[PDB]
Amino acid sequence: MKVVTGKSIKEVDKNELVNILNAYKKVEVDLGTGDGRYVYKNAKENSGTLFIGIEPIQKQLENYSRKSQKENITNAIYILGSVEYFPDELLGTADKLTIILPWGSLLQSITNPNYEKNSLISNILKSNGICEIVLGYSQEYRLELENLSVEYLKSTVIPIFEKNNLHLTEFGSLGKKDLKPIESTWSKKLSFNRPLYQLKFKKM
Repeated sequence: MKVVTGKSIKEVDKNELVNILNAYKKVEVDLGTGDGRYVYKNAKENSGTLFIGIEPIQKQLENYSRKSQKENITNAIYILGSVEYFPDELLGTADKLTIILPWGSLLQSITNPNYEKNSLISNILKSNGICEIVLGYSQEYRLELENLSVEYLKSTVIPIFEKNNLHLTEFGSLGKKDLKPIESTWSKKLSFNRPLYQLKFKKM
């Protein structure tokens, strides 16, 4: 697989990756982070966990992979990948998988899901792994979560994800304390109720 460090990429094979994974008690794979900020911020806060960001365009991960290397944040690693070109080396490695949608074709449609494609989620995870999905960024925001009722939860939300081998364990709103790892608070953005949601699952 191809590891990003600034303007450069370098091949790391499975044998080398195994030596890296084995040094940590927890491994987390992070998809959809935009520029890898989430990987850097969480690595700095949890030195015992290895955080792995995967994005398809090398320039996406240039800034934070360089920051991580310069600041000796050795538990943050950044890898080229996508649904269509996913690194086999990372299958079965994650104690936690966090998906900040969108990430390409992953979970792209609620009405015609590519189940063969979405099976990546369970196959990244270890058997007792946890998946966290942050919803609200996709252009479709579709799931109507603003005024969640037990009927909609049981008849719509839970079945959509059980069809991808995910059993829902937690649902809730994101707060500004939780946005900070994902997004800069102060960077220039469009002005505009813009809610974001966090859903956690275990394997079925």
